[PDB]
Amino acid sequence: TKPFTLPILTISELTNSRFPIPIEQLYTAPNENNVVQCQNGRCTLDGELQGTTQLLSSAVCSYRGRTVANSGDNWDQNLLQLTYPSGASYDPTDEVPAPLGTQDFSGILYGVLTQDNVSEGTGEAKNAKGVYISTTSGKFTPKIGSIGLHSITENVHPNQQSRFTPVGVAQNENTPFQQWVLPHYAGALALNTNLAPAVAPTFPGEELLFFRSRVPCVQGLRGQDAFIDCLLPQEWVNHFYQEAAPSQADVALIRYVNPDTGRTLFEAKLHRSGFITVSHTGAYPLVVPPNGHFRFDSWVNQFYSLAPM
Amino acid sequence: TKPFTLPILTISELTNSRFPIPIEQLYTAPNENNVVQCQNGRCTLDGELQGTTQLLSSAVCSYRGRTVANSGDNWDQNLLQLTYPSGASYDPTDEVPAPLGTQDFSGILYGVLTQDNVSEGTGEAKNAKGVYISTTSGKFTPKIGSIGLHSITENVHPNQQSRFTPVGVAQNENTPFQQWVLPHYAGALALNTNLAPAVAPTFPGEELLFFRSRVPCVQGLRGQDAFIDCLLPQEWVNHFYQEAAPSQADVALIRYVNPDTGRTLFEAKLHRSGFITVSHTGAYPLVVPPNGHFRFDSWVNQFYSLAPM
Ligand SMILES: CC(=O)N[C@@H]1[C@@H](O[C@@H]2O[C@H](CO)[C@H](O)[C@H](O)[C@H]2O)[C@H](O)[C@@H](CO)O[C@H]1O
Ligand SMILES: CC(=O)N[C@@H]1[C@@H](O[C@@H]2O[C@H](CO)[C@H](O)[C@H](O)[C@H]2O)[C@H](O)[C@@H](CO)O[C@H]1O
Repeated sequence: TKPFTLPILTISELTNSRFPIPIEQLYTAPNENNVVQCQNGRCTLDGELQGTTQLLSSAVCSYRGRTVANSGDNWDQNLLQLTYPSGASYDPTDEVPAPLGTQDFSGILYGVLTQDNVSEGTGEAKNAKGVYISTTSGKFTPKIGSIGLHSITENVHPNQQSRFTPVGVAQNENTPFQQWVLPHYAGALALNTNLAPAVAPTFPGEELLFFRSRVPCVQGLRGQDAFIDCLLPQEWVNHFYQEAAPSQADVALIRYVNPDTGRTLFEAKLHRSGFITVSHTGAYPLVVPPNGHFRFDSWVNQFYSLAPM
Repeated sequence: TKPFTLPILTISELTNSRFPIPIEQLYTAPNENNVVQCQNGRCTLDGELQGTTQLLSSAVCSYRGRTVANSGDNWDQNLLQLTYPSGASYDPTDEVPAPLGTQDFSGILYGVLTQDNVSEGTGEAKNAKGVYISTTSGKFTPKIGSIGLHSITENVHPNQQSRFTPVGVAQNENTPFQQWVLPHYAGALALNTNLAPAVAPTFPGEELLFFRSRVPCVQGLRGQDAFIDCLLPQEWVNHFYQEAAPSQADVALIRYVNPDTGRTLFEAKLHRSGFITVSHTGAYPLVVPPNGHFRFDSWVNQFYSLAPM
């Protein structure tokens, strides 16, 4: 029986699985009114990807395809007809919520669209177009292979093979950034399907543990932080995918250890469906040294009583 | 002895180690007049990182730090005083060519700077600043902790903590994109230090094998492709770092296999210093199916004669 293991990576060596930026801290908080059902960064401990999860951070919130002129519309001057990583048209009949890597938060995603290369004399960054991809637009239908592009800088050309590089999120007067409200992958008034399940603590006194990053915000949230919290960093997802070690129990007891002091700082429950719970009450950014990392201890059932963190 | 292994990943499941985009193809070519001495994606087979190589794709050609006003006189309206992943000031005395993740190509890197969040009414993408980072500028001195920022869109504010997200490259009338000319990390008229060694084929009939991507080009190279070629994908670098398996000979013989036909398509020599050679003459994008991957076969010496590819 292949042993289950975790990669040995400090917090600064981990990538957010919901946006291509490094993890900054571990963070716990109650679920109060949030449905915790993110679709990127979903993977069982025995290596089964779930939701819209794939292996490349460079594909998370990244899009590519052909631009289609959309005249008669205030917001999206063009659409993007999405293609697979190598030009193949996306099949909406796959049993997934949306193309793998699709943004799994509600609101505005900001990035740069690039298109056919232009001559040097055309101008500086003339093939770079700042665009908003808003999930509240009626044109946000990634499940059927089309999203709406709202150009901000540098008019976008139709009928050109284009790539979208994500930079951050945005919040304008009527579109709040809501990381735990899934977007309508199939368009307005349509409900989401084939979703990775929502997660929540089920043992008394426990809370979810998140890998937390601050995403750049190009509009709004003055004096505030745009947080993106994932259940698993990308490197854990990829490690479980590679190893495919069979799960021997409901929970993998993991201990957070400091390697040069040799002491365990706290412990947590890594559930077989791919998320972590800790014994704590309240919103709390975890105070841990920069060289610490989780270590797989043993297989326990879901009724294991953690030491309070 | 811990066995040496490669990760089981297809071409579309690999990331360029020199720019945060996926690998598109394998590509071999003679060195003719290029010095092949890239500094990102450099790692020995037993897990020794070299050059400017670190583990995160989100750190390659990404920068962060404090903006500094620069009036007088050239290209760069502001400088970026570089800081570590968590705000620590960069130490120029470290035995490395430049901060880890620093671009290792000559020319113009394009991306978006983000700064202190602004209110919603400030405007769309107002906290998004399109900038050129040119290595031919006298302000390109990342080895001493500072680079020059040429603003294209959205004036950059001084004295703000800022993050630069890379998007692509650019080529203007006098700054060609040269992926095999290392930039002057320490400024104009200064030579580079602490470099990972240059690589070249040393056996008759052999050429380097590259992992190739097309990087977005926001100015110039009309009708052309801005290729970035790396010696190792990021996933191999991180795998070797995790495993740290001892190298038993000068060369790891590796075979490219198709897993659903069972056939071996070609073989190659993976040298212990972390680069691949193949038996081929001429520039050639390798014609291989999308499901193929490299498999470690055996340890051989540097004089192993490969089957012609
Ligand atoms: C900031 C604001 O309130 N803008 C209003 C527009 O709202 C945008 O609508 C598009 C869809 O067309 C997206 O949903 C985007 O996220 C929204 O911010 C609205 O379309 C127009 C209607 O006249 O009014 C603007 O004020
Ligand atoms: C396109 C062009 O010819 N530009 C010239 C400027 O060259 C730039 O110089 C900066 C450093 O100052 C960078 O090296 C950049 O990559 C260059 O393109 C040059 O500075 C000015 C002199 O006035 O002339 C421009 O024509």
